[PDB]
Amino acid sequence: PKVGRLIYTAGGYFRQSLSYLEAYNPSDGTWLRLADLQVPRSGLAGCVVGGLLYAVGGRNNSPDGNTDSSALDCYNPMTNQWSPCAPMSVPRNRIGVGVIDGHIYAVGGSHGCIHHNSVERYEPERDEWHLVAPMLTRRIGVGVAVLNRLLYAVGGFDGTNRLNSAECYYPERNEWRMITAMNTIRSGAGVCVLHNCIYAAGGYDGQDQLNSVERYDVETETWTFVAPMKHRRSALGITVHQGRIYVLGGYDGHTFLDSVECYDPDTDTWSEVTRMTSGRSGVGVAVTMEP
Ligand SMILES: Cc1ccc([C@@H](NC(=O)[C@@H](F)c2ccc(Cl)cc2)[C@@H](C)C(=O)O)cc1OCC(C)(C)C#N
Repeated sequence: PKVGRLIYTAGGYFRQSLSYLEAYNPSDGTWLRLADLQVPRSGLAGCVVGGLLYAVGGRNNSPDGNTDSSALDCYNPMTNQWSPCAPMSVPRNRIGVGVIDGHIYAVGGSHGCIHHNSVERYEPERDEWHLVAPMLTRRIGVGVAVLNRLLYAVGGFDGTNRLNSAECYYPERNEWRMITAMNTIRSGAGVCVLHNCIYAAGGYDGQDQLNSVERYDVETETWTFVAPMKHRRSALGITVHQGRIYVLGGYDGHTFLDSVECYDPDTDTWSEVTRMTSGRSGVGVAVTMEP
């Protein structure tokens, strides 16, 4: 842990794709409004490498069109500016991303009616992307997280069925292997890592948005439900900060939520902690130092 670290929410969707970049400070309850993305995007992912925030993929649903994004953009909190980076090989909307040893893995997502099982890896110093082994399953709305330098792709939608399946990427073998399937089918879940487990919170089972939350213990290979969130949500933002899980916004079939809930694993409870400045879903979230 270190002092100064904010939860950054980029992009999102409410009626159309959004360009907002806003940062929450758990220490004081405040929100900062920062530089807008150069292009509005929903269905993107956020991550951090080297103190810099990256916005990856997504789609621009605007009045004039609906364009899937191959973009990678980098925000520097020291300048409050976005800078374009090299684009991915293919547009990826409803993407999932994970960082291993300073490299960004872009996983799955859609391009029109195409559902991608393809995965590619970004090298920041070289500003280059290269394809890695594809997943065993095509997954859009996929949740991705990294634990112990292994990358997990959880749930999603293959174009016909929402999935309870999950798989793991072993970088030294450039190989994907299926792990135990979740107890619940989830597309658009928030996926993150806390302690020695991969959590999957919320999402959509094709009928309902979910409030259940389950975690995969990488040693025992089981999925166990924990306490459910107060509010059902899908297409939520998620991150971990100071040993707690934060879920931001999402859609529950009636409202684009502004609710932010925080999970304490020691008490197995969720608390409501703040509200976003407006309700939105399909955002990209990550933590880095304050600007
Ligand atoms: C980021 C994201 C991930 C997963 C999904 C999945 N749908 C949901 O999760 C619905 F529960 C839902 C329905 C309506 C909304 Cl508005 C949100 C979610 C989608 C793959 C599926 O299984 O069909 C949508 C997503 O983004 C939709 C968008 C851009 C409109 C937003 N946000």
